[PDB]
Amino acid sequence: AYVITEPCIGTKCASCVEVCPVDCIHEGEDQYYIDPDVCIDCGACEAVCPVSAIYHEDFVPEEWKSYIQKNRDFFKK
Ligand code: SF4
Ligand code: SF4
Repeated sequence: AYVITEPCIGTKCASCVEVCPVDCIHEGEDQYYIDPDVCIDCGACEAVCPVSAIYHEDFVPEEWKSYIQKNRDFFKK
């Protein structure tokens, strides 16, 4: 499962939408948030993101693992 981080935050980007097999990218407001728990781990959204920042949750540095929790949380409750 891959998740967004910091470099994605470019005021309502929307490239990662529609292409995802199960469209598990969501607006909080600022960006499109991937649900790691719905993401079936696939080489689309990251390749589409013109920054290369949608990394595996474990790959995302601890500082930014906060986002993995947020991305989890958003849709869990
Ligand atoms: S394409 Fe990248 S920058 Fe844009 S919303 Fe998605 S993850 Fe963030
Ligand atoms: S990695 Fe694939 S399944 Fe996962 S959020 Fe991205 S496009 Fe959707």
